[PDB]
Amino acid sequence: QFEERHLKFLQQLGKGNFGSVEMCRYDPLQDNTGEVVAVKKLQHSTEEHLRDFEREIEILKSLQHDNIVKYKGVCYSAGRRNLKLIMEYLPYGSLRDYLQKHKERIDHIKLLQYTSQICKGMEYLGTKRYIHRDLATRNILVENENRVKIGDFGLTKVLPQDKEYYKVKEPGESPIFWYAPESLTESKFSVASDVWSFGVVLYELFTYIEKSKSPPAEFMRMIGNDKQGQMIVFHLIELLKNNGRLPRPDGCPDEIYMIMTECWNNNVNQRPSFRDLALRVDQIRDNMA
Ligand SMILES: N#CC[C@H](C1CCCC1)n1cc(-c2ncnc3[nH]ccc23)cn1
Repeated sequence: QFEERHLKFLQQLGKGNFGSVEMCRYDPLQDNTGEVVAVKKLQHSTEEHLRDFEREIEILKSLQHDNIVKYKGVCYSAGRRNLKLIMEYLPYGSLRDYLQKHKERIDHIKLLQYTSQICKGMEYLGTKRYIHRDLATRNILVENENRVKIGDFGLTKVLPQDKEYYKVKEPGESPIFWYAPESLTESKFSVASDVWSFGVVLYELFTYIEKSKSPPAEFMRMIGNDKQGQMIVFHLIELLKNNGRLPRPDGCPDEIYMIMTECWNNNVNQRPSFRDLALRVDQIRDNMA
């Protein structure tokens, strides 16, 4: 639907490093009335990355939910080379940056509003048997002060019809400090490992993204900052096997930390569902108000 010649570059919005997202104006009438949109492209367009990007595009196109960023279309030059994904532009950036910038004015009730929206978006993914695999506040976007959306799906996979997990190992750096133990040890991804990562998201929110309190900083402190390369993963695995966990964030109530620790269960089958997480968050939020 979109022609590359009418996309005017304005700035880069994010880089995630087989791809990037740009802010552009789509101005087909060339009179500066077109709308500002978000444009995702590959940073190094190998055939493998292009096949993955096509699947990512189909996944996002199949999703319609208030808390999932909106698909708008695709753009390609040449024949079908230079594939680009066109999405709605969300003006407040990632939740990670937004939260950090406004920490003094965002209270716990608001954090739980965001939490509940994230759980509803994730439950919807689950109804389609999609596994996000990269849940983190850097992959959540803020549309306005009352609404966030899951904002990136570059690692999302569809479960096989006959299995409840998807086994995949990418080359290179993986966000290991958000990974469930079974993703670290067996490369198994499932709704339940998304629930583990959601617990880490909840942790991030209640730390208000304070620098020294990030999951990597906390876990590296727990394993020893001396550790390097491949040993980091090994020690993380052992740390999690021994029920080492991220600490309760400053100011976080016990009942919210308990949601985190229940998501961080070593037993995959005992982690809560996204519907129950949303139910519990909404009950705490009602109580607080
Ligand atoms: N979410 C998320 C992270 C994602 C980066 C991670 C991988 C490529 C870019 N990203 C998307 C954006 C963005 N910003 C503003 N409006 C948008 N709409 C669709 C994506 C998007 C900024 N960074």
